[PDB]
Amino acid sequence: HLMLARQLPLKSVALILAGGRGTRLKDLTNKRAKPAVHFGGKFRIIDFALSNCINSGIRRMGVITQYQSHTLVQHIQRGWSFFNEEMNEFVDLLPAQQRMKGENWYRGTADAVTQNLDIIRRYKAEYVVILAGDHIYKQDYSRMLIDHVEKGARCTVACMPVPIEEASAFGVMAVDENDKIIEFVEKPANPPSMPNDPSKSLASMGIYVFDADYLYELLEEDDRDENSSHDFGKDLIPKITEAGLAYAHPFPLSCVQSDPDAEPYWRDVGTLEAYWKANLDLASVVPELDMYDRNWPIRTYNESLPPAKFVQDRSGSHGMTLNSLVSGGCVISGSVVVQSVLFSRVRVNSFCNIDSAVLLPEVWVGRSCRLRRCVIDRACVIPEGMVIGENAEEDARRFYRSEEGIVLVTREMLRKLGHKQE
Amino acid sequence: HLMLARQLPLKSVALILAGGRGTRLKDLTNKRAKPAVHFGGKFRIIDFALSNCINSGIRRMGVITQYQSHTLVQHIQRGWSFFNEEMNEFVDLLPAQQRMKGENWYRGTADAVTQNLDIIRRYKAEYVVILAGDHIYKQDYSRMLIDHVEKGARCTVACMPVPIEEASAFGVMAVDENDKIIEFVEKPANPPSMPNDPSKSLASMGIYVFDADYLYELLEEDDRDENSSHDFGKDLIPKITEAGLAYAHPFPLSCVQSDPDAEPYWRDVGTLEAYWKANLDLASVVPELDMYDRNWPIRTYNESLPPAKFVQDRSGSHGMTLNSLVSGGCVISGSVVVQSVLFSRVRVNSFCNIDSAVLLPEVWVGRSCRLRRCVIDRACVIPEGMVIGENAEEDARRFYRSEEGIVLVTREMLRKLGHKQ
Amino acid sequence: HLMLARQLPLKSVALILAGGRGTRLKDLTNKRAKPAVHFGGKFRIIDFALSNCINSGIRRMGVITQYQSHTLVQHIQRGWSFFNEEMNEFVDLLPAQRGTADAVTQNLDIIRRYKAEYVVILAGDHIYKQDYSRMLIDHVEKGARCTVACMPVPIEEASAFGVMAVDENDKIIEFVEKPANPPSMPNDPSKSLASMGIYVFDADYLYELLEEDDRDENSSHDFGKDLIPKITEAGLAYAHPFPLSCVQSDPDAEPYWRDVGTLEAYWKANLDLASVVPELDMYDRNWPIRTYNESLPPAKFVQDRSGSHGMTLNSLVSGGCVISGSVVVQSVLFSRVRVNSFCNIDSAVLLPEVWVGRSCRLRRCVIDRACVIPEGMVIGENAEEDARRFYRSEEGIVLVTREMLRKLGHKQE
Amino acid sequence: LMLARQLPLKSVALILAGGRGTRLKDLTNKRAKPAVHFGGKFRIIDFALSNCINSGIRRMGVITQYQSHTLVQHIQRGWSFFNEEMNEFVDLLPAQQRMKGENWYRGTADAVTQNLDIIRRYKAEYVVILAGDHIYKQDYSRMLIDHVEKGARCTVACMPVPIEEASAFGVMAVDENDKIIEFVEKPANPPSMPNDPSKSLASMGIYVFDADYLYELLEEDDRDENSSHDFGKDLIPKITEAGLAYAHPFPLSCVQSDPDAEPYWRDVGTLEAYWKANLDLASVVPELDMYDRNWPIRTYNESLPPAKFVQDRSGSHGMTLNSLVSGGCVISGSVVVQSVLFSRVRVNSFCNIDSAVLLPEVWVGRSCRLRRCVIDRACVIPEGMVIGENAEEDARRFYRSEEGIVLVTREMLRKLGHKQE
Ligand SMILES: Nc1ncnc2c1ncn2[C@@H]1O[C@H](COP(=O)(O)O)[C@@H](O)[C@H]1O
Ligand SMILES: Nc1ncnc2c1ncn2[C@@H]1O[C@H](COP(=O)(O)O)[C@@H](O)[C@H]1O
Ligand SMILES: Nc1ncnc2c1ncn2[C@@H]1O[C@H](COP(=O)(O)O)[C@@H](O)[C@H]1O
Ligand SMILES: Nc1ncnc2c1ncn2[C@@H]1O[C@H](COP(=O)(O)O)[C@@H](O)[C@H]1O
Ligand SMILES: OC[C@H]1O[C@@](CO)(O[C@H]2O[C@H](CO)[C@@H](O)[C@H](O)[C@H]2O)[C@@H](O)[C@@H]1O
Repeated sequence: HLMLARQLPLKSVALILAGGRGTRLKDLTNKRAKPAVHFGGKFRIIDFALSNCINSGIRRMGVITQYQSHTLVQHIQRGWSFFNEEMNEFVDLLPAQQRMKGENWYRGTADAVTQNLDIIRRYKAEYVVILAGDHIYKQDYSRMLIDHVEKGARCTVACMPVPIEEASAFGVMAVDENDKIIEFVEKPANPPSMPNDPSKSLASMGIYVFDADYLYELLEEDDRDENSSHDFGKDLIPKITEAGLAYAHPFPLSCVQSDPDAEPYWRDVGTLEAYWKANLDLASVVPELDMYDRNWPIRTYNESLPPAKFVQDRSGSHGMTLNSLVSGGCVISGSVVVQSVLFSRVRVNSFCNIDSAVLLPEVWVGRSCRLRRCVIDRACVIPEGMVIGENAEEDARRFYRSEEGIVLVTREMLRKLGHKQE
Repeated sequence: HLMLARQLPLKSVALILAGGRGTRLKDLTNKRAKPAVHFGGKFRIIDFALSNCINSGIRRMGVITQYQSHTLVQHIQRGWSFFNEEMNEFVDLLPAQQRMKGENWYRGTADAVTQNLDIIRRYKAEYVVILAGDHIYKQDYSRMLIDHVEKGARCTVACMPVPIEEASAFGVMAVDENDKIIEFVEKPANPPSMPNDPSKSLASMGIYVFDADYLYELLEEDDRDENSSHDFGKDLIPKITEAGLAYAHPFPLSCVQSDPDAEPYWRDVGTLEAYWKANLDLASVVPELDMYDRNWPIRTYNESLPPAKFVQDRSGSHGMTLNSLVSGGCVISGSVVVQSVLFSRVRVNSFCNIDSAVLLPEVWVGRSCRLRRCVIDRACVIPEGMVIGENAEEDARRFYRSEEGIVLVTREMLRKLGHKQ
Repeated sequence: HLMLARQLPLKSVALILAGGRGTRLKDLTNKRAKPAVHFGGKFRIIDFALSNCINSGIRRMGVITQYQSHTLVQHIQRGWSFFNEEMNEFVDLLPAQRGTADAVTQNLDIIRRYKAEYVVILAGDHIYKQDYSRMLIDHVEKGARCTVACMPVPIEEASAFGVMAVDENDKIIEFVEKPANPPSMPNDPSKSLASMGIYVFDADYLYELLEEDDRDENSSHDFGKDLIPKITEAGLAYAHPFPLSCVQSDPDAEPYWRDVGTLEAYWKANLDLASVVPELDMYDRNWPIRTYNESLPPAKFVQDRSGSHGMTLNSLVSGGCVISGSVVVQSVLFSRVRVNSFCNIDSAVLLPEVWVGRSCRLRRCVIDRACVIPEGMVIGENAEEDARRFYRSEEGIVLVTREMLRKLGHKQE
Repeated sequence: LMLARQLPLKSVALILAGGRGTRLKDLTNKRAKPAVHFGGKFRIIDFALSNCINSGIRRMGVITQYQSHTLVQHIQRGWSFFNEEMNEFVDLLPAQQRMKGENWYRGTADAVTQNLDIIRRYKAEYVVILAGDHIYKQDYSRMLIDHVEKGARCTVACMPVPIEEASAFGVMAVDENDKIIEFVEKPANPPSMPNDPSKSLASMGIYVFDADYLYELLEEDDRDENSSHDFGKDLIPKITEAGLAYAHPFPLSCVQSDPDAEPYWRDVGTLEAYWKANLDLASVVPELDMYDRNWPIRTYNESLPPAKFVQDRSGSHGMTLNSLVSGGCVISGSVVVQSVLFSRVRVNSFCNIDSAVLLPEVWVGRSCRLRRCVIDRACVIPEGMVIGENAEEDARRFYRSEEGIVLVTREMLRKLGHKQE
């Protein structure tokens, strides 16, 4: 009658690291934090980490923000503020400030947790689950908690093989036959390859399980360390590995997926192309990421919208759709929409051709537009007859064009070109 | 009198009569009350009266149910239970029992209010707004409250000209130069015409404003009256008219509409054909009912659904859509959808042709189906290759077929034909 | 396998039988169902079964209602309507119009669509804390088709319960419903092994069992009288000792469970919360009880008409109360209770909105909703006078309602 | 006709809930002033927000001019029940404290200017500017009517204050039409009111603006090299010079039960004033009526056990005189007089508490005596400690005001060697 599998999440608290400032998504995060980035027609990226907590039995969450992110706070307020504190459940907004240890010496990810240590101790959790709020994945944290307790570990790090050519952006580790971490290097310019596979490196997913009291001591010591950068990957994980108290958790043990024969899904959405790719996956016939799984639902802000409306064009002609998502509030006049994802309240006027495009909420596409392989940002007013995705040189002049050929259009770019955004 | 326009809704309580069976809707109301009938891809009919209350400043509502309406109670529970009683706001579920006065003498709508009189008196309301919960319309009751007080009336009846050929279903009235009601007949077989116009009759909309303490007295007397059918239209309104204390409120004074040049919108959704018509109106290019007006929004249960998904069919071909509404959770594989309204989580498989059809939530349409001029009820599993709307006699044998040719399909009908549900 | 303890509640649905009339509660249930009976200064009885479900991981609940259900439905609407169905959680209001099993059978179409693997049947008119997830594990490990939670009870009151006999494997061997001559437990004649009205069912097995019962013209359609004996004869029923799953702070204490059948038991259970060390711990954050969080002003104590202070001894005073001096002893005051000057209130339960006039003395009594006690009235000191004006139980507990006071000529407006 | 009801619907309220300060001493070391506990169960910002709701203004922007953890959490818990589709919300609008010089602070108007993009999209016709750190009841809809009837571009709520305290306020002079003729912000020598030298006509920091006019004014002010970007110091005098500013006497819209009483308004600037305003609610006849159902104050509805009174260790009863005891409290015997105990306050045996304000989660040890003091959140008072009886000893251990009111925090106790966990 052992109940440990059910008791561990109740004794745990999840801490979601929700963003230090960055700019790898370019203008896409100019006016919004990365965890607040739109995804899947109706979600924001942070919804996945939070929904993973709820579905894993962890109903106490702390979302740590490193600056005043308006749209992230509003999203938490409107879609993640339904809890009753008397039932041992909450979503706390924990403000961190970016602190410097020197003129150009930044304090790290661990410092954001250290600043809020007084509030976190009062949670009286036995286990602390540290999460990155800017990744898209489904994982059962209760299974990782079970693995963490079974191994007698003080710190357990979720791990996953990644292509070695992209491993320099990750913490890379080496483990023994017991999944105990033997070596750990943070963002190596020369990433060690996995034994028996030089094409891959064993990478850290930024997902940790901690003994609570051990984490408090470690942060107290780290805060007083004059040599530390106060970063989980750069400072804390190597130190725990050296003490022999750190273990690895292979992601397939806890990744939640409908098709058991498939590869484990995990997207860090680092580049504009990866973001564009991850959204369009949901529009394909067989998406890699299953969002119709009632057994692991993703919670978000339930926006009240009119049903998607399709009307004849100015010539009275019908519209055509091929492998596309049309969110609520959209109004499409004829046109051709193919391999695309349209967020809420998107207006597509007559005689349009939209192919492999991601249109964020409130986008207004004027008459006779052709958009290909692009991302149209919030509330853009595309002027009539505009063509995007057909002339590489012209696209790069007007907007942002990635090396792979993916175009990003914002209100500021269009206004710069003389197209009114009212 | 400075702040009266704002104070009146705060001193008012709305009673929504939601016991309607709507038998003329046939199997559509076999397992649900008429106020719980689906509409507009994402609403139920009762949402309009309740949203009208909220937008009018009347945040205290009593929904009277004349039996055990499970799905009506659940809808109120899901989408209309967000109120905080300490802020002088609530939506109360007030159960009434259907009572008989004789062998086949049914007590009326007023009896349902009388049964709950103890609870209603405790509201301490100064004005009571009586509403029908089975109609679709937008109205600002605060304008009617101002009109009611300025006229010094004890009872104010919202009225609107209707075609005389349909006026026998309504209470018909005649008014003087001051909007005071002079004559009133309830559901006349030969409806009196308006003096200005023999093509129209001045009809009652079943929407009343009452002086609260006057309403209580009237119901107490009516409960003891051995000659009364205990009905608002058949009994109470004629009595108030005879006393000279009843006044009329022209609907255009308070009807909310985007286009001021248009005709006032009001649908009683009495027949299957009218219900089918009112739904498809929203799919047209310029709908008569504007559901995109942010200035008078309609509140409902905000169901969490995946975005509407369109995928290629088995042959890898695209889909076509013409003047149609596709709600969230739907997944459409190719096919042709024209002049149709699809509610939530409707599944349309490959090679389908759907024309002038209303598909209620969770309908599963199999491969190679053709549906025309029909209403498909909740959770129907249409078997592969089924054709509807092309053979009039065949449709009438399998399902219900309206006089004008509109077909209604339910789970029970398909189960009788041997199609597993 | 290793995740079974967590996955069983997610595959379960709880059905709360909340049509209870509570005949032995007299006027206390004249205008309200027994699950809607006030308790603990701020709760309704049904809150415990529902809170037990939430704390057990069972977030899908069906509340079956029937008699005098207005105040019960409103309570569910106010305090138990915060769920988001997309996260596989709800509290359904299932109206029933023949015994307890018939109410479940009537709603069988809706319940099947829950697609539950296990069904937990609960009585919504009892006060207790239980972890149903532990009972679910025991149900699966025993391979049972039906598991019945059991507890030893004094044999002199065992005729009100279903009594059972079990073997060495907790398999139910004999079962009799409400026996006039209750069999005693082996090795203890002072006690009988009683059923708590709490069952765990294999879902598909329960549906079949209800289908057969509906077609049985000889059945009374009752869980205890009809279904449990049938399962016992087939050898498919098992017993679950309540201490396995009973939730309690003090591990040395006796398992807490109250059916509050009589006015005296209801009065007793309320005053227990006012004692120094209550048997029922309502300060345990590890098993909290959810209810309607009513917005109330903080309890206000003011000087009496003579400018004197007030005295309190082992009492609970809910929000919105305003007490003018007076003496309140061993009492429980619900929300918005007004106690005027020069009053003496001892061993009394005052339900919400009670107005106590000046110079009143109330002892060993329960005053019902919104009663307006006139000035100088004395209750609990003259037995015969109490019995003439109000209801007086055999043990001497007095029940006062607004209707009784109105009959005596005391205005209730 | 319907103007009285339409004006709040066309308005948006901006609550200024930021601005660092230290007039409350350690009381605001770890919380913003709008987040300061009050009345046993409220935070100060609840009044402005409740005034908006009760005035018909359901769209609110709370500007937080820095990172106030406990203020955001309170909004998240008690003011996040809105449905945006029904034209209602409480927005958290982040402002940062901006400098114009080495010690030249940009003012309250700058915080509104920073969020001008978000505010314009509200598409409001009128903007109501509110201070989120004051305690008062006011019907903003009455002030909106007065603003429109006077044809004003800006209307300033005003009231007479004692001239010896008027230097902390904006002081104004008005003509016979309540038009503002002279305005000076925080004068060292405040002008007296005509016909009463004991009083000055003061600004309450409550403004009604024509929305587009305010946006123009803020655009110009953001580009003004001479402006401190403050409503009182910069904007109001500028509008006054143009002759477009009007005054609104507070009694026109102040909400109060007793019509014969003086208008209630507290800025709670000092520890003594804060202590005073709390204890007023514990008196026999409080100046501020918190039992008025017609103007309820909304807050975080925290789930708490009923206030529990138990015998002390010697089995003796407890005594209470003119006190408020919030939910979750557990008092063991003891004597509680003229005090206000917030939620979850634990008072052990043999205690004497007089004229004291005990904030949430305070644990008072055995045999303690507290007088004329405010004990902050979660203080663990050690056994036998005495406060409020020795002025010199009190000033050494804690903070002691001029008037003799003592403030105790967890840090002060831990500094004295008394464990706080
Ligand atoms: N309809 C809109 N028009 C212009 N700006 C907007 C609109 N909606 C949001 N924004 C702003 O654009 C940025 C992106 O916000 P969001 O899409 O909510 O993450 C934020 O600064 C928003 O305030
Ligand atoms: N998916 C479904 N399958 C079968 N019956 C259903 C389904 N959804 C609802 N019902 C039943 O249909 C009746 C009315 O449904 P509705 O008003 O659409 O909720 C009720 O008896 C429901 O229990
Ligand atoms: N203040 C009140 N005055 C009179 N009757 C009431 C009051 N509050 C509730 N009731 C009624 O008393 C009965 C039982 O109330 P309750 O305590 O809510 O279960 C129901 O019929 C209620 O409608
Ligand atoms: N129980 C507690 N013990 C210690 N500090 C607390 C406690 N509750 C809140 N605080 C802190 O006290 C400060 C102000 O609290 P409050 O404004 O009451 O939420 C914040 O820094 C809180 O984190
Ligand atoms: O995950 C968010 C963010 O954290 C950083 C460090 O700032 O990297 C962390 O997470 C990585 C996986 O996402 C780990 O591999 C790494 O060890 C850890 O420091 C950023 O690189 C990343 O975007």
